[PDB]
Amino acid sequence: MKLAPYILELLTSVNRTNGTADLLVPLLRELAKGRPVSRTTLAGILDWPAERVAAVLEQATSTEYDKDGNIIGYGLTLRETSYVFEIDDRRLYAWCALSTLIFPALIGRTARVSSHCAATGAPVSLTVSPSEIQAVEPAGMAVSLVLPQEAADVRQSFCCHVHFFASVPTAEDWASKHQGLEGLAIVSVHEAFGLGQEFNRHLLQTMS
Ligand SMILES: [Br-]
Ligand SMILES: [Hg+2]
Repeated sequence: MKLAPYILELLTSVNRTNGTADLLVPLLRELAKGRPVSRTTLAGILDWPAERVAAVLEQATSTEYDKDGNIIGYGLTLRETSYVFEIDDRRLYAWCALSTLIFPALIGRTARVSSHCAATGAPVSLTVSPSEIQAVEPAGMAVSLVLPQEAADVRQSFCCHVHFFASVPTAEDWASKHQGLEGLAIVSVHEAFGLGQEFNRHLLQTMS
């Protein structure tokens, strides 16, 4: 299907203020270590004043902090979700199915992704590298997409509707009882991965 509207509105949704892209990649790479990330650590990696780091994050209202005020969630998260995202020996989580397909390229590492079909509960799993997916089980795994809304919190307007499914027929059946959800579409996990690659290329082309 035509994916330009999805790529466009997702880019808009994340690139609200400049610096977001520049801060995103290091933050994701730090979070992938499996520990909360401090604003000073980001400041040092970025060589920014910590005043700028918090400024960028304040715009990302979805951002999760822990009891110490450190960052534990931004696309990847240490707080449990339906999407398990493992790098090396660390178990992390992701906010949505598309996130699991996008972040391995941004962090430069291969992830073991697992979840459950949103319509049937069947376990699903696959290995996501920066360039390809492997061990897609079951092999006909699908993904739901919706059109991101620009001003809305991305996690509540997009992430919460973007799931894995056992198969495309299963997802479509599920989709038929989810009307009035703008842009709702079912794609193969392969097509969703390609969407993620297009998104990443556009996002990275906007860094310093
Ligand atoms: Br289009
Ligand atoms: Hg997402």
